[PDB]
Amino acid sequence: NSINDSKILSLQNKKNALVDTSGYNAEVRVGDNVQLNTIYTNDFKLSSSGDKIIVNLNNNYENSSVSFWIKISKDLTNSHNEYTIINSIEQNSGWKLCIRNGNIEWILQDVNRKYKSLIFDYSESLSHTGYTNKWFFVTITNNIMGYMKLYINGELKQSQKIEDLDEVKLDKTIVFGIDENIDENQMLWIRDFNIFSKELSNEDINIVYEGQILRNVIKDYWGNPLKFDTEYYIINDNYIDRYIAPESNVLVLVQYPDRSKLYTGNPITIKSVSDKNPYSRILNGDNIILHMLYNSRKYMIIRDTDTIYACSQNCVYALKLQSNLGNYGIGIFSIKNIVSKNKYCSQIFSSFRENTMLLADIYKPWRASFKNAYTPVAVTNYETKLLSTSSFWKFISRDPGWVE
Repeated sequence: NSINDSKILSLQNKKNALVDTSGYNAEVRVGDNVQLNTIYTNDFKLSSSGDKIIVNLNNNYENSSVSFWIKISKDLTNSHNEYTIINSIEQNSGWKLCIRNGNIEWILQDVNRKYKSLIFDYSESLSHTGYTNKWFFVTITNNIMGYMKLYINGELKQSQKIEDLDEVKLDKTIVFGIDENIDENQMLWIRDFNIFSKELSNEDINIVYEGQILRNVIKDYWGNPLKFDTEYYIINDNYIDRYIAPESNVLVLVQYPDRSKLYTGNPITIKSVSDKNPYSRILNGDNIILHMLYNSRKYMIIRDTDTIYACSQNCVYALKLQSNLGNYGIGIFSIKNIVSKNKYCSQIFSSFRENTMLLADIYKPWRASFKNAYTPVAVTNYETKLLSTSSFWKFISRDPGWVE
């Protein structure tokens, strides 16, 4: 509403050139070697050295803010060096965003090279519980009272008044890129860069966050849109260092022979029931099928027709592989992102003979023995466990951002 009314710059991909649609006609020159629109429509990649995008605006303590998504690759966020990725200081005054040792910080320097800044530790020390190589929304607001805030995914992460600091004068130009000499491994993505001529409020910022994330598109581990025909290592949120493996005619979550990694286990490709374009986006409420690659052949993951016990009232079925591919209802699932400002994961559902949900825990998936196992199962009355993390599933895809 009155949010879009204040956009003075808005980098979006139209034909096949990144341009300004704010309506203020800013000059946007993109380096021929820059990959635009590969993950999300209005994203671009800061890859090679001296690879940049130049923005020349038009003439036009104050009210205004900036937003944009950013995704930094493990190696680049691993480095010790400070990388000024977004520069807007022509002489010695202005603003510029930069990243240095797993942190992202917003700097504001006056005409006498003095500054002020808000910083954020997007990497919980590279903990799988952090944002390394994961799309996270940023937002910087500045108002007249001198207060300037830094929000992440719509949450205030830092307040601060522009105190000890002389005069600052913005610059008609803005440069994206890492002029320093980098390597492949060192890469980051940015999408939906926007600038408002007004201090956005917490309540406004979340709205922008809610329409840019794309609720109906299922996301993979990195926050990228999930895709059909793409290989993914599926992990349940409670057992991050376990993988889905067949075992004895019954899928179970097995201990990772080496945690230090991430890409371990039996890769699972997702197929479309209503069959459509090969690597197209998987949407909320879409019928899918799950093929697993194990023993030089593909298998269709299905719901065990017999409960885990010797039913139509609170039953737990195991998961089996099915030699015969094809559109078999018993193998039809659904995935719906979970609303979580901190992690990208989904809930899988099945409605074959009854409405089941997938979650993982300790069971005795076998009738033969008193054998224990951490296995994935389908319940029938998930109204209860609809909020348990044992129902959250993450999809790890080989990502250029995370190399090992």
